[PDB]
Amino acid sequence: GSSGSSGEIEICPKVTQSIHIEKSDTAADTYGFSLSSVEEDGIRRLYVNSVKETGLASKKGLKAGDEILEINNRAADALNSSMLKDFLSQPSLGLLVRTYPELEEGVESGPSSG
Repeated sequence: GSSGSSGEIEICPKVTQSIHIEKSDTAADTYGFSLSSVEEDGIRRLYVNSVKETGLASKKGLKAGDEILEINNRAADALNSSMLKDFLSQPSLGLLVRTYPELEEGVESGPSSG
């Protein structure tokens, strides 16, 4: 980034992934993952606290201890408890977490098969 360390200097750096969650009904079927805020050096970041097993977040690709970079094209730091709640009260949510590459590419999970 800037005014700091240049993350990991490698020919193959980390990779981001867009995980969008969609529910059938918000009246009953409500997410089961909580979002925590961690302030460090003035930089406020978001991190998953818990994730419901029999839910969407989990099956999707979320786990207790993730790193939230952006939410629906919004800066976590910019979003506060108030906003966060609003986002959690929606049928569809779009989170942006980071991950590391690995020689596990081949077949994707889902209906699209054949």
